Amino acid sequence: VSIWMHPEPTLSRDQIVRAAVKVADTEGVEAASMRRVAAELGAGTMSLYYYVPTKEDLVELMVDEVIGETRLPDRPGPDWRAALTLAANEKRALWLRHPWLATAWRNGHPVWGPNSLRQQEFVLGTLGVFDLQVDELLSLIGLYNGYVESFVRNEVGWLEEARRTKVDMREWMRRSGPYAQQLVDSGEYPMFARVLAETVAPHMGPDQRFRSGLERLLDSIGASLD
Amino acid sequence: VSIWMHPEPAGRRSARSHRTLSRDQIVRAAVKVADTEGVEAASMRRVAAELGAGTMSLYYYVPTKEDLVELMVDEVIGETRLPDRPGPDWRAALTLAANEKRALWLRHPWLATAWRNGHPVWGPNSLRQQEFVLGTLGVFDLQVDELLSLIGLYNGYVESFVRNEVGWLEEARRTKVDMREWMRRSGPYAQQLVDSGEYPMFARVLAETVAPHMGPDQRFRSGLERLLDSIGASLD
DNA sequence: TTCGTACGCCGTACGAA
DNA sequence: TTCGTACGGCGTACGAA
Repeated sequence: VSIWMHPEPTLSRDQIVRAAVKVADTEGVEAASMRRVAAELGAGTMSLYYYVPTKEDLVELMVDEVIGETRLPDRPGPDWRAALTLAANEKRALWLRHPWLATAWRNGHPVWGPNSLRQQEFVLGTLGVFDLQVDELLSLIGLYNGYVESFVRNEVGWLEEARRTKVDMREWMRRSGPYAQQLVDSGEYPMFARVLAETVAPHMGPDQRFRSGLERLLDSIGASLD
Repeated sequence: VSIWMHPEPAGRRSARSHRTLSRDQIVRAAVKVADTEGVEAASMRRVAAELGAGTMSLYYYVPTKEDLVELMVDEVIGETRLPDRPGPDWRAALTLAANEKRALWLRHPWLATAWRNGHPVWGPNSLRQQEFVLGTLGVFDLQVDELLSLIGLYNGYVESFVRNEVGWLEEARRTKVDMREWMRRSGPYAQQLVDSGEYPMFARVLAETVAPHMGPDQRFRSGLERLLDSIGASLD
């Protein structure tokens, strides 16, 4: 079924994945097509298929590969708050570095490659110490993973949009001002209007915001532990 | 520009029969193909074929496919069955909103793929839906930026949970291999991973990952319940 | 193992009915 | 307003060296 059960038989899987990552970073996941990645290696297009069954598969391999960039200690430590914060910050760093992770990862089956499993051991590890049911642990970590991914999924959404359309967030908001006005005036959308200033140009910036929400989230996990 | 600033062309002035092809009609057909055979099928040719129209005839009403999908997104959000005012029971209000969104997403799995997550969708249906959600916590005396944070935490939980639920669904469509089946075929490899000894936590959590104790509905609710509890704490 | 050729998809530019 | 034709992409099946 999966690619971690389907091992490969210069040109190698490891070399194709690392090239696909390089194209994806440099020119966006849409550029990392079989021909372009093969061109990058000097290979024939279909030569890649000897090492990688399908493109869906190549992307899963791409996903695990980049996760391996994570700089994480072996043991999480006793400061679960600090541990989860670090894991969170490294993931955000990663995603910003590889914006295509939000698009590429189709979200069905979990990725059980080595790098993902290492990363997940660390996260699941932080709360393993405490006396909680398996299903409570998964819930609490789901809430954690949720906050981080969602926040970062938006951050990276704008980034990728900016690449494709050469129109960044300040610029998009600027050009929507007129229509926003119409919406505000319509009177049919009070809340939208109350919240527009902060939506267009936020008081505090992404780093500050990511931290606050994380801080709150961890606080609630703490409450759940008691 | 965006699409909510780019209306379909005015028809020529005439007392005689209208002529079928319109933006509203193209969107509704794209949604139907997307639901029936998955977003990948709802291509310009397939949607035109559905209407009996020529492929490029659609482009008179819709600038780009990226645009058609935004229109698709707002269209389906309009299916939300929601009261006008949210009510005083913010917990009840948010629960309902959450359940309806999940219901929606399960009904239109392509929402996870379609919605690219950059700029917000400022179509009518999205704005109505957002008014209701933002509304629930408007009553309380909180800074704009606190309100957005608290609602972001909410939207986070719901989307992430549902994004996985729907991930499996779509995968099952494409590969004809559902979740039970995938887990079943991964058993061997999970064994190897468990035995390796290099992944204790993975092993501790495998039974529940393969075949969960409680099911999606029960699980979605628990997490939501917890999430709301923390928002409650934040209000105090 | 390597890879050239080919098929059937896609979004959409162009220009005439 | 409609849309046929065409261009340059895509993933990948097939079959030959």
